[PDB]
Formats: sequence, structure tokens, C-alpha cells
Amino acid sequence: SDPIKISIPRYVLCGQGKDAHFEFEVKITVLDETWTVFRRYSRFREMHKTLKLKYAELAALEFPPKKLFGNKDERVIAERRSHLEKYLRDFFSVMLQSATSPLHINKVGLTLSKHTICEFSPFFKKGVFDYS
Repeated sequence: SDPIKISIPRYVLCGQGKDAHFEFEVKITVLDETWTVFRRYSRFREMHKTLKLKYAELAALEFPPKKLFGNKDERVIAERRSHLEKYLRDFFSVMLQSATSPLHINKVGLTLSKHTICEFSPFFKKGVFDYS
């Protein structure tokens, strides 16, 4: 009844020195299949810019800006985690509603599986550190 579930349960520190940055643990579930990808903010933002020019309705979504107080402060990172989570959830909400989308709700007896999502955007494909 609710075909695509997503959460961001935690964020992890990657890299060493000043090249160290945060990635977000994205847990995705479609039907009864779950997998997890690690994605930094930049990758979310590029995903949004890329997909917005292909599906105009996404422009009604507010993407979270990166915040000028303290990239060093984990409280900032935690707020960002919450916001990215809400964003992904709304992203799929819109993509389930929009008729010209490959994700649209009319495929939910048919062709919507891990595969539809993974192909829909390289953002959701299992790459290196990602896992199922």
C-alpha cells in the first residue's frame, strides 16, 4: 500500500584530515526488498539538480541548503540528516504522483522493484560501500 520507504538512520565520518566529510546512510525499501547506500550532501544536491531539469514538478520541492554555521558541529549534521530524510521521502512522494515518471503509481502492480529505482538514478544504485 506504501511502495517506497526510505529512512536515513545515521551518518558516518569518512576520509582523513580535512578531506574528512560526512556521508548519510540511506536505507531504501521497495516492496519487501531493502538496501543501503552511503551518500554525501553534494551527491544529493547533484541528484536534485539533474532530476529537476527532467521532471519540472520536482521544482516544487524545497531542497535543503548547506548551512554556514559549522560544518564542524555535529548538531548541524544531525539537522541535515533529518532534512535530507524528509526530502527523499517527499521526492518519492512527488515521483509516485507524477504521471510521466517511470516511478508513477500506475506501475505498482507491474514494474516497480529495486531495479526501477536503481536504474532511475545512479544515486540509488549499489556502488562501492553500499550493501543489501
